[PDB]
Amino acid sequence: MNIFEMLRIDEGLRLKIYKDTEGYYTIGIGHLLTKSPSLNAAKSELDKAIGRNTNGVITKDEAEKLFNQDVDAAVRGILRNAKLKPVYDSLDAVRRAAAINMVFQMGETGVAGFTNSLRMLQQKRWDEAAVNLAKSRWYNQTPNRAKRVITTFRTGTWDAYKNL
Ligand SMILES: Fc1cc(F)c(F)c(F)c1F
Ligand SMILES: [Cl-]
Repeated sequence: MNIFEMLRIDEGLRLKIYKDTEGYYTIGIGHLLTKSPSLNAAKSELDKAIGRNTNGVITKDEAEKLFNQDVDAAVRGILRNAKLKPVYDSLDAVRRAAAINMVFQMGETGVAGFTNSLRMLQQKRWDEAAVNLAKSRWYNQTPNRAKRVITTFRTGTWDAYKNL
């Protein structure tokens, strides 16, 4: 298991434009295209992302290309953020994956309200951190995925992704 396999489980793979859990146009392995309700706006973003006139469908290779870029972008986002970097630096590699997972799903602005969770994670108060993380819109809207991510933070193991 690793961040790539982990996110592949959580996001799936779809080669045609679809709507994510929030109703937003998305493609590939959870690549958000736009928050606009316009499908044309979404296709435009797709073309711009891929570098060709696609009209809504990409190849697996193209999906994986965007996926690698997105994982990269999440890591870079964490490292450039003064609040996130120290917590991330403090974690072992498994829990780092859990962190990247969160940022991939909700962005830096989504993780902004997680100050107290972040403090607990840096203190390595795993059970307390896990409880705090579940007290969120994130957990309530996507409980099964949040549960997996939280278990990863709680245990520092890949147990929640085994048999998946
Ligand atoms: F973005 C992040 C989200 C988390 F839940 C973290 F623990 C973290 F270190 C981090 F950088
Ligand atoms: Cl389409």
